[PDB]
Amino acid sequence: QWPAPLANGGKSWASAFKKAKATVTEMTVEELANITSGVIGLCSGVTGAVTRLGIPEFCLQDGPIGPRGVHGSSQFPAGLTVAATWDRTLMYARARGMGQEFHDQGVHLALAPVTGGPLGRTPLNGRGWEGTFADPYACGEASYLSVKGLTDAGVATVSKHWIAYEQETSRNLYIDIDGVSQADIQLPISSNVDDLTMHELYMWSFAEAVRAGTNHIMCSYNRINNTHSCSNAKGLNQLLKTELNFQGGVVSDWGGQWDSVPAAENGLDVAMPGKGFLGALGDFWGATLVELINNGTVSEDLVRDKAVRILTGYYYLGQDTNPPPPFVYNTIGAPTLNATSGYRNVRKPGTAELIKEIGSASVTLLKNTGSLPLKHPQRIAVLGNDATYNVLGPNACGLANSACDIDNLNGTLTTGGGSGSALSPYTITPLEALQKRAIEDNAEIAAVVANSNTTTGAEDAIAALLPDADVTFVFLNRYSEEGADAPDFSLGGDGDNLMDLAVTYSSNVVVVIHTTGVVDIEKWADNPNVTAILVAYLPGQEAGNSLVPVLYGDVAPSGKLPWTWGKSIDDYVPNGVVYTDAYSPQSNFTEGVFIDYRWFDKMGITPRYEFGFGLSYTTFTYSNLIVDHGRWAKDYSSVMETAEPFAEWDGTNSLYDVIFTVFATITNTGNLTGSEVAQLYISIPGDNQPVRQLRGFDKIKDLPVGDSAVVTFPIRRKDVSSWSVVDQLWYVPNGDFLISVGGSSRDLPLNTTWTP
Amino acid sequence: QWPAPLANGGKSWASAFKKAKATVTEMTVEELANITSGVIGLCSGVTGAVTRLGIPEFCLQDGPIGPRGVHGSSQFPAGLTVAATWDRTLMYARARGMGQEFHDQGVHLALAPVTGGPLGRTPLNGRGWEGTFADPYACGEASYLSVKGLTDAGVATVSKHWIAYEQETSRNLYIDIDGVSQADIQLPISSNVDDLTMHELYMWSFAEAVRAGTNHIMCSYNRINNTHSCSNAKGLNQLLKTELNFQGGVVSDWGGQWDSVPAAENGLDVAMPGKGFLGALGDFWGATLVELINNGTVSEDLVRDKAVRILTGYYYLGQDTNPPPPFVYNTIGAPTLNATSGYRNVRKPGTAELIKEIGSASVTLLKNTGSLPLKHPQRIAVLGNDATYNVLGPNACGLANSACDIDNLNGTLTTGGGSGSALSPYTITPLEALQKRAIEDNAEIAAVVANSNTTTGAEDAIAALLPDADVTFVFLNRYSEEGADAPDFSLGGDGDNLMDLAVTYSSNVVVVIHTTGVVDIEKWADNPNVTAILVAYLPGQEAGNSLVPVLYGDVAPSGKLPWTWGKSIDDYVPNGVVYTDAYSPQSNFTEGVFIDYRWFDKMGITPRYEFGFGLSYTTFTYSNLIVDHGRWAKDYSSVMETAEPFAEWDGTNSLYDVIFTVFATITNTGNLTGSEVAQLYISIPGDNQPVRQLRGFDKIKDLPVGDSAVVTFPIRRKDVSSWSVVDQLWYVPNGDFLISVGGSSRDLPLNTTWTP
Ligand SMILES: CC(=O)O[C@@]12CO[C@@H]1C[C@H](O)[C@@]1(C)C(=O)[C@H](O)C3=C(C)[C@@H](OC(=O)[C@H](O)[C@@H](NC(=O)c4ccccc4)c4ccccc4)C[C@@](O)([C@@H](OC(=O)c4ccccc4)[C@H]21)C3(C)C
Ligand SMILES: CC(=O)O[C@@]12CO[C@@H]1C[C@H](O)[C@@]1(C)C(=O)[C@H](O)C3=C(C)[C@@H](OC(=O)[C@H](O)[C@@H](NC(=O)c4ccccc4)c4ccccc4)C[C@@](O)([C@@H](OC(=O)c4ccccc4)[C@H]21)C3(C)C
Ligand SMILES: *[C@@H]1O[C@H](CO)[C@@H](O[C@@H]2O[C@H](CO)[C@@H](O)[C@H](O)[C@H]2NC(C)=O)[C@H](O)[C@H]1NC(C)=O
Ligand SMILES: *[C@@H]1O[C@H](CO)[C@@H](O[C@@H]2O[C@H](CO)[C@@H](O)[C@H](O)[C@H]2NC(C)=O)[C@H](O)[C@H]1NC(C)=O
Ligand SMILES: *[C@@H]1O[C@H](CO)[C@@H](O[C@@H]2O[C@H](CO)[C@@H](O)[C@H](O)[C@H]2NC(C)=O)[C@H](O)[C@H]1NC(C)=O
Ligand SMILES: *[C@@H]1O[C@H](CO)[C@@H](O[C@@H]2O[C@H](CO)[C@@H](O)[C@H](O)[C@H]2NC(C)=O)[C@H](O)[C@H]1NC(C)=O
Ligand SMILES: *[C@@H]1O[C@H](CO)[C@@H](O[C@@H]2O[C@H](CO)[C@@H](O)[C@H](O)[C@H]2NC(C)=O)[C@H](O)[C@H]1NC(C)=O
Ligand SMILES: *[C@@H]1O[C@H](CO)[C@@H](O[C@@H]2O[C@H](CO)[C@@H](O)[C@H](O)[C@H]2NC(C)=O)[C@H](O)[C@H]1NC(C)=O
Ligand SMILES: CC(=O)N[C@H]1[C@H](O[C@@H]2[C@H](O)[C@@H](O)O[C@H](CO)[C@H]2O)O[C@H](CO)[C@@H](O)[C@@H]1O
Ligand SMILES: CC(=O)N[C@H]1[C@H](O[C@@H]2[C@H](O)[C@@H](O)O[C@H](CO)[C@H]2O)O[C@H](CO)[C@@H](O)[C@@H]1O
Ligand SMILES: CC(=O)N[C@@H]1[C@@H](O)[C@H](O)[C@@H](CO)O[C@H]1O
Ligand SMILES: CC(=O)N[C@@H]1[C@@H](O)[C@H](O)[C@@H](CO)O[C@H]1O
Ligand SMILES: *[C@@H]1O[C@H](CO)[C@@H](O)[C@H](O)[C@H]1NC(C)=O
Ligand SMILES: *[C@@H]1O[C@H](CO)[C@@H](O)[C@H](O)[C@H]1NC(C)=O
Ligand SMILES: *[C@@H]1O[C@H](CO)[C@@H](O)[C@H](O)[C@H]1NC(C)=O
Ligand SMILES: *[C@@H]1O[C@H](CO)[C@@H](O)[C@H](O)[C@H]1NC(C)=O
Ligand SMILES: OC[C@H]1O[C@@H](O)[C@H](O)[C@H]1O
Ligand SMILES: OC[C@H]1O[C@@H](O)[C@H](O)[C@H]1O
Repeated sequence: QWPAPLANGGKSWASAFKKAKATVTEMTVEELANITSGVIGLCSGVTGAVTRLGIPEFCLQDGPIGPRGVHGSSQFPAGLTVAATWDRTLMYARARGMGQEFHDQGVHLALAPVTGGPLGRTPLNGRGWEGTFADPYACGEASYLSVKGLTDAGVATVSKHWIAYEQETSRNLYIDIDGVSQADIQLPISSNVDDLTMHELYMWSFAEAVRAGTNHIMCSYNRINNTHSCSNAKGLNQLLKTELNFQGGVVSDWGGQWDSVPAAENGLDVAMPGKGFLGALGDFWGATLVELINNGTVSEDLVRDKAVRILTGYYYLGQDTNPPPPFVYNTIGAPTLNATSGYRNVRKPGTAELIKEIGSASVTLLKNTGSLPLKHPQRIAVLGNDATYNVLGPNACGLANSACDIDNLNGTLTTGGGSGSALSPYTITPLEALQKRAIEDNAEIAAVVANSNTTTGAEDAIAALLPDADVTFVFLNRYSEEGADAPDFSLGGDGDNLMDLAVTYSSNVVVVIHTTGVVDIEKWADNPNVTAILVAYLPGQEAGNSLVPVLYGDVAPSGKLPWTWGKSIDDYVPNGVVYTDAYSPQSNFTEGVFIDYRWFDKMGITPRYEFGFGLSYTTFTYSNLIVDHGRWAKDYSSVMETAEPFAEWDGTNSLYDVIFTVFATITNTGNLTGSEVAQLYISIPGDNQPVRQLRGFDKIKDLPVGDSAVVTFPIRRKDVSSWSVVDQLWYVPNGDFLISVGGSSRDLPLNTTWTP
Repeated sequence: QWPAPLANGGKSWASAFKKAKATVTEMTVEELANITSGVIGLCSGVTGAVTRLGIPEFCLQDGPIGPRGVHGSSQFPAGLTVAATWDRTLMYARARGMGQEFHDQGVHLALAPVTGGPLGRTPLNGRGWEGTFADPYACGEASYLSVKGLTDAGVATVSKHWIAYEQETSRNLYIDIDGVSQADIQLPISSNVDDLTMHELYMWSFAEAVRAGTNHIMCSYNRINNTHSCSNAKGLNQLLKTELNFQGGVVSDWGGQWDSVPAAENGLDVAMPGKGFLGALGDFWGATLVELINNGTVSEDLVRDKAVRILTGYYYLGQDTNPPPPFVYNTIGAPTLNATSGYRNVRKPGTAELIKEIGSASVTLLKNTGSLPLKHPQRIAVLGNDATYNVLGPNACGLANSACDIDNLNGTLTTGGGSGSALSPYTITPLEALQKRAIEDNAEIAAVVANSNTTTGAEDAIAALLPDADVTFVFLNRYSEEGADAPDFSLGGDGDNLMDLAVTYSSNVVVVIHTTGVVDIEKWADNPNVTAILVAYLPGQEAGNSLVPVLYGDVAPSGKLPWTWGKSIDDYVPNGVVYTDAYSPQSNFTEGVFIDYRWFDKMGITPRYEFGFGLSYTTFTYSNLIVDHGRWAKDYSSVMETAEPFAEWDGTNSLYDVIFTVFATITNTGNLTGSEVAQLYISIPGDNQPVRQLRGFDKIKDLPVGDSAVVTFPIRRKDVSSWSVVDQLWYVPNGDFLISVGGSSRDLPLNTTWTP
């Protein structure tokens, strides 16, 4: 039903396309199959060279916190962490700093960012932390800035994972290793997604990634409507390549490809990893593709378009004129690849400070009963291994932060597990930073950082230490990892046990959570002995020194939640992860657009902490909502353009034109300076529409006591539109639109109406 | 044979004595027995009050690194550590800083310093680390300065332990607890010590303590010639109170007293702890003493002299006019004493910097093959739990640093175990300090700090980490404790195992030893993969930041060994610790004056590292020895004077007159600034005399490249004398005296002769 549309180079890539087409028109069939399937090298993926035309191998490298598996680089905080800052400037700079290091390590294509897959359908998603917000609009924006950041350095982006990749359980990558094949055990989970939900929820952040100029897109492990994402014609040829007008390459996830011909015809451009990882994850193209073209079952022209889309990026970013230096690190690992590593340091001055600032900007205050900010306590207790180093070393858990023992004391959770992680040159531990500050105050400080259930004496130590303390810091964590979902919301390690002891022996307990996602603090959150609670997410290498200034009052906490914190897992969307032995496992997205806070608001469920909630050390009063109908503007900035049909289209016009801008005022109404993240939600009228939909945020910085600032919200056409499944286009529905503004999805003291 | 001589107040205490005598002449018998036996309180010992005469309870408090069992204080480095600096200025300042804190915590009498018991007869002595050098002269000097330091603050000193207390094994303190009495199992080890050895070896450092004005002296647990030290008339009434003319009090060690009448007549003044510690350690005086006086078996006058000697100190230090504040801490511990603690911070600005400076001045370089000082390594590995915190907290091992489990990862060994330890407000770990410095150099750094034998993965982690490192730091330790000797010289914990792995996977291994004494590094010391070796002893709270500047070259290492480092325990004095079940265990000091280096030199044994050995980062050339016969001076300074008979005595004259001064020159002959510790040894002629005897040291500070300085050695009469057992006096023997000067007991390039 959907033929494969040819690349034309779209907006910004027009000249790169032309050079790309020149080069591809010279290529033989043996060379087309080379560039378009992975070969063996030091990087996660490597396209074969076209050595006669002077085109080298492309290093395709993990991952969304920066080049994975290398020394000489920095461990940036995770997508989850930057989203929690709600600060567009840090979202950009994070990505640009990642890009610099990617480039300087010799990566042509970054396997990043994660731009909407997983988006957020389960809070138990094992790799959910790799993305940003559980919300199409906010994810959309963070995705735009992350892409832009990486491309503005020399690196091509492979935005991932397209699409509806919402559980790790039964993701079932193609693998055939030691005679058992995943095709023989179980098919990948089928995400069954209606057309409205696909357009309004899952496609939104990918459109943004496409607008920002992603050079490529990774197709996911899941099947969509019982068809593999990487050979889904409706997915890749229609929705991505026609409607979103995508001009770059689809890259398979590693084992994302299940067949040769359907993938060649339904939208895949690059077979990865091909000959790498021993060919264990399927090796469907290469010489098999040459043979398919020469015997005439696969169009040679079709395959030229694949090569065209791979080279467009190469030429647009100027990788011919300004090549990256050689990649020097064995990031695959022996015995799978025996090969020696060189060494390069790419840590630039500024980067460490940026990583810190992100941490200081993200850490989210969930509860404060008066214990914070700390003045100058004299006797300080610290509990939890999370407070200090991994007992085996910061990088002991290996190339993907996932090979340490089940019970190992891993230390401060600075990134999650999997392909999304990265090595660290050190960890500034929360204990080191608390101690530095205790020393300044001539105070004492003592940590119990062992396993409190299993190490002799730990329990008695904690009993002996806590009573005399002015403050007890308890550091908790929750490791999760690619390739599995969390079974429940319960804390990692000895966390529950720590918290029972802590509140048994101290009435001034301050809780800090390093985590990949929501966790169960129900037993203690309303204990008055727990005086304060903060989530620091995954702060990367600067964990301790980003946190302590916030604790001590040097800066007010300013982060707010990028997803919903429900009291129980039962309060979320049902069937968030499906567990079957069924050969063809199915996940029917019956919830529709209603994920995260949309689920909560539609069904009248009260979270513990809502989407976009965060405490400061001061308060903010909202006033003087203004809807400026006259403050509208054309769509100029975008690197690339989509072809999303929409009803109001004429010759010169766009779905991303700003049709009005909204203003409001905040006043710092408390007794301290703070920054505030203002949020704007629109209720679009219609049948089965969410109560509220986030369509703007804006972060006021360091607003002094009693001062005021205006907060500004440009609204796009798309931002007020619905998808018509009958007409197959975006339209702006007739009706009354509620527009609300405030500190969170549930603290919105200003509202007005807008009718089109 | 030896009657108890009456106090007269000697030199400096004459006016205190008079006030003391006034007060005691008013006292009833019930009051004399009160002041003179211990009662229940918050301090290690407490004398009863004389409330009618306005005399309060005296807090007697542990210990030789500063007030034990308190919060709000600093953990000073140990006696062993300060001795290794060989710097008289730091020996003084250490003690004065301790004294300040003692005073400010409300201690009247400090159970410190350790001034010659144990001196050094075994290298396995479990509490050997509490003293200073294994050498009478050097110990003597450190003892003088330590006493002086504490008394110049408001605190009375209880110098310990008198005398020949040279093993912990069978020390057998009197205890009777739950119906088993130590009197029923085994008598204390009998130190059997000839008269020459007692005078020339064991009494020397106590004479110095007495000269410096110790207010009191603790009598030891051991027996001497099968008589309890605390009821030994020859010991306390003759040698201490007559010959050394001691004017202050003998205090029993806790369980040091075994009887009522002999102790009252043979020289004991204070029964400790009396009613404290449940009376479990003997309670021989109190009401029993009142009953002994009133029935006329103990002279009332004798007991008045006891009270006189206790009050002299009280009045001399001005504890009436300027009382210490209240002692506020329960340092005994529940259930033995149920009582609540208050809080006081006495940490003065300067103290932390002094503690650091001592560390930086003591750490001793034993081997350096070119790896030190470090330039700017980029990849740094660290091994050993000693590198980081105690996993249970710095103070988890309790009031005497000795209650943690046998296998517990205690972290950096900053002090030893027992009554000599102290709490710590923090520990600046070697890892923290190495990391700070790595960060400055844009480098990476990773530690494996778990148990390398028992924790899953640790071995693989170390294999994966070490090969790529520029440098591997391995941190080793050896805990020892009061009440036991070390069984052998072998490293604590996983140390052996660490070192096998380290040299298996790295050829640039730098070893740092935190320890209470000599340890066995024989298997690795000549491995060329071990590029450098340093012993940091017990640095107290500032371990990491005192060490790292030395490693990185900011200051050249300047410490030298305060004892001998033999290749095997068999190379030391035989029968260093006697192990019997024999009811009356015996230790016959047949070696004589020949302990530590004297044993080694007399028998032609080559240590690995000799007494007074230490490497710098530069070299020193010695020249131009001068013996100035005309540079002599009277004995003015001493706070108190002894009555040691000596042959050359006339009316006005003294054993501590300087009879000549010796000079030499050092030149910094290498390529860096360094400090040098010059040593002077005299060979006194006679029958069975040591090859060499240390009689001077002098530390030149920060001598620039190619510059020179004179090093100066005043020699006392006593310094050239022998004890005549026939005549019972100190005499200067006729004969030829060799005088040698140089960098160590075995690197003495200058020598001359002196004849009297
Ligand atoms: C299954 C898989 O995802 O493999 C890859 C290799 O390319 C894939 C991309 C992936 O991002 C990458 C690089 C990762 O970074 C993952 O975080 C990652 C994994 C998720 C992990 O894969 C798993 O845990 C699989 O569930 C696990 N699967 C199975 O054991 C399995 C075998 C037969 C049938 C069905 C399943 C597996 C373990 C070890 C090797 C291969 C497969 C292997 C892997 O070593 C890593 O795997 C290898 O390095 C590797 C794979 C095959 C052969 C040789 C090496 C992994 C790490 C780094 C730990
Ligand atoms: C035996 C002894 O030295 O006791 C004292 C109490 O005053 C002594 C002075 C000593 O310096 C002091 C304070 C210490 O600081 C020691 O480091 C110290 C010890 C060496 C230790 O003593 C021992 O380990 C003994 O070998 C051990 N001895 C025996 O178990 C024993 C019993 C009967 C016959 C023969 C031997 C012991 C353990 C616990 C209580 C009493 C005795 C007890 C003690 O708790 C500490 O002991 C107590 O606090 C205590 C003693 C008796 C009753 C109640 C409390 C210890 C510490 C702090 C651990
Ligand atoms: C297909 O790709 C391979 C792998 O990139 C090319 O072989 C490499 O070519 C480079 C130069 O581009 C050589 O330095 C390497 O030695 C080659 N590697 C290996 C493993 O052989 C190969 O030339 C490409 N084929 C064609 C037809 O261009
Ligand atoms: C997956 O299945 C859904 C459900 O059938 C598809 O939804 C239909 O899409 C067409 C246009 O493609 C519309 O005219 C129908 O009315 C849609 N139905 C619903 C219920 O939404 C969806 O497009 C399929 N997606 C893929 C990727 O195959
Ligand atoms: C420390 O990290 C390791 C991985 O490096 C964690 O071990 C994995 O935990 C998951 C559960 O999320 C299991 O499904 C895996 O099988 C474990 N991996 C291995 C290799 O055993 C470990 O849970 C972390 N430590 C703590 C205390 O959470
Ligand atoms: C013997 O000493 C005891 C203990 O120090 C004296 O009793 C204490 O006296 C102080 C004042 O000096 C009181 O505040 C305490 O309440 C007393 N403590 C106890 C436990 O009773 C006692 O007075 C002294 N006896 C004589 C005769 O002076
Ligand atoms: C312990 O025993 C030794 C050995 O008998 C005593 O040494 C004698 O001391 C007297 C003077 O007190 C001399 O005249 C003897 O010649 C000494 N003999 C030796 C072999 O040195 C020693 O004084 C005794 N010490 C104590 C503390 O009792
Ligand atoms: C950590 O310190 C503890 C004491 O706080 C050490 O345990 C003692 O070790 C000695 C041997 O020197 C035994 O005789 C004692 O019985 C032990 N004490 C207890 C209470 O069990 C321990 O050895 C130290 N840890 C390491 C690794 O050396
Ligand atoms: C606007 C919209 O979402 N409409 C419905 C849609 O159902 C489609 C649609 O009515 C039309 O194209 O015909 C088919 C075939 O009978 C029908 O399935 O999508 C949802 C289903 O999830 C409907 O409930 C909507 O009302
Ligand atoms: C100077 C000296 O040490 N002399 C000897 C001493 O032995 C004594 C001494 O000879 C004299 O007082 O008489 C008694 C009794 O016969 C004798 O023991 O000490 C040592 C013993 O350790 C002798 O070997 C010395 O020669
Ligand atoms: C336009 C498109 O791509 N898809 C279909 C098309 O079959 C139909 O003719 C159109 C009416 O405009 O409605 C959509 O359901
Ligand atoms: C003086 C002294 O205290 N002790 C004795 C003494 O018995 C003897 O008369 C004297 C000769 O001067 O020799 C010592 O052995
Ligand atoms: C790497 O070397 C190991 C032996 O150490 C061997 O098992 C393996 O075959 C090698 N790997 C490859 C891909 O050849
Ligand atoms: C709070 O802590 C105190 C100890 O400070 C304890 O006695 C009390 O039971 C605790 N309260 C709760 C609700 O846990
Ligand atoms: C201290 O209290 C405990 C009970 O917790 C008791 O066993 C003991 O008798 C008390 N100690 C003293 C010396 O009275
Ligand atoms: C020194 O280390 C290397 C690894 O760098 C190892 O191969 C060699 O066996 C080691 N030598 C000794 C003497 O331990
Ligand atoms: O780059 C991350 C993705 O690419 C590969 O490494 C894996 O297939 C995914 O986890
Ligand atoms: O002060 C130390 C000494 O005093 C008491 O605490 C014990 O008897 C000895 O170890």
